[PDB]
Amino acid sequence: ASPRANDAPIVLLHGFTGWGREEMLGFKYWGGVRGDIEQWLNDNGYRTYTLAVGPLSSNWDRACEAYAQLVGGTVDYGAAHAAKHGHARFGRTYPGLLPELKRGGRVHIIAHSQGGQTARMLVSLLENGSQEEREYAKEHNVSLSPLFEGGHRFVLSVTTIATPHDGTTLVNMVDFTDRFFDLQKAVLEAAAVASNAPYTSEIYDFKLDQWGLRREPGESFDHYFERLKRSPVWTSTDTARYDLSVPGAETLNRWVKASPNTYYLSFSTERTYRGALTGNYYPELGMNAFSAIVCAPFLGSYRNAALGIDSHWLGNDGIVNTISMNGPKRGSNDRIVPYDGTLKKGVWNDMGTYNVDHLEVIGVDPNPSFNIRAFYLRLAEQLASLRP
Ligand SMILES: [Ca+2]
Ligand SMILES: [Zn+2]
Repeated sequence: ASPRANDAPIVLLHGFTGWGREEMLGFKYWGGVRGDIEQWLNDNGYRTYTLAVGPLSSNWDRACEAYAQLVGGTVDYGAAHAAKHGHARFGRTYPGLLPELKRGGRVHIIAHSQGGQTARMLVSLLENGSQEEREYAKEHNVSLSPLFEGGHRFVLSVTTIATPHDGTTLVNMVDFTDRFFDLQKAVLEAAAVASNAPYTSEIYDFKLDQWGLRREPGESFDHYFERLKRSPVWTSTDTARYDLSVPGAETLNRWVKASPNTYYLSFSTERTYRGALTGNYYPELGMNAFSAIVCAPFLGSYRNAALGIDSHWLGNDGIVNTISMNGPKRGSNDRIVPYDGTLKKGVWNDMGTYNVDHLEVIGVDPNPSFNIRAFYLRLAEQLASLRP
């Protein structure tokens, strides 16, 4: 007897990896080899859509891209921001998935991994806009996107799954630059295997129009990734790379605060066991191969006393430190409350820690012990019970 109190639609938002439903030959980021999560939700009475923003781009850019995809229009990164980092101010044009948001409509956002930071930033911007963009618009007499005006609050809830709210120490790996792109390649091969196709036939658009970056005809991904490593999308502070780091996440937390008008839910993940003598953390059986061999070992043993990255930071889901996921803590004043049966707004409702890794939670990597269908159907039911 679920007391559904709202019929607000749901939009899915990926992390530093992710593509649209028309990409990767149909292999879904949200569902992977387990199925199509969006389809399951729609079939069960929950109108759901999928967003696709720049995977390697800054959370700010993604938020601007997300805004346009929701209400329609040309992406506007902000005159001040664009002049500050040296990339185009305008991007792609979208028809808009939910134009009714500009007229009283509300929406639920479910985000995975880095997508959780993006969702939080979208809310902050919608509610307060941006002074820097406002003040700059005056001085130079240029148009201003409504996103930076503030005063728009059509987001009802934000749910984050395995989000590095306080960053991830993976960024500190000595060869992180090459390892990060090997991860991108690992996902391409996983999709390619699932579809019985050569990974060279995959379609994966990184949406780097603002930087003038695009894979050239005939150019392989391997060659494209090499160009990316030396580009602003990897060497500037306006990148996912920077926002993923512990200090970048903290900088993010200083201004991106929880709105008192929206419900925040967070899900933590873990797939490692503790070593009795060493005290370090190791990958459990079943963790996707790339993480188990390349990432988890480092995540489960890297410490940094100067920054308080201690033994409580070693548990992880193969990509992000478990302690970073339940809510913003570093440089933040947001309140985190353990789920006690009732969801509260303006605070982070810690929904618990689940025994699944970073990719198993979205279905890209198998795990028969994880009833992924029930997990998401139960989440949708909870979001549908929230009163506006
Ligand atoms: Ca697995
Ligand atoms: Zn930017």
